[PDB]
Amino acid sequence: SMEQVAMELRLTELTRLLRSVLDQLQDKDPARIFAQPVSLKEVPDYLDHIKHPMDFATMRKRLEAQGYKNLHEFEEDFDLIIDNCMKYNARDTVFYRAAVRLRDQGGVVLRQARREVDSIGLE
Ligand SMILES: Cn1c(=O)ccc2cc(N)ccc21
Repeated sequence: SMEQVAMELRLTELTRLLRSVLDQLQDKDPARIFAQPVSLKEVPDYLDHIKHPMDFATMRKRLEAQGYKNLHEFEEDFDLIIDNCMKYNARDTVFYRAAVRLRDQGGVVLRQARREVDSIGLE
């Protein structure tokens, strides 16, 4: 149907915008601490602590499969990256502090992304 196609076009547009947001957010992690999943080989107890791991590579895979239907779903995964890290690692670690900086700097990007999704009407 034409309606289905139109819906798919909107999703494709959302995916394009979220790809830009994702690139901007990942730029705020220059250490690449959050680039890849935490290695379960190197951190064998990780899943005892963290029930829903997340990282930028995993987000990018979902994004390219057009698996984010709206911005909230994308934000939920970004928040997992930060929140998981701030629980597993103590305040006096480079990991926790990287997450705080990513949260603080990412908030600016997400603030405007929300306005853009709303104004263009991508959800
Ligand atoms: C425990 N942990 C995190 O929580 C986040 C990122 C990270 C990166 C490496 N390379 C090792 C451990 C890590």
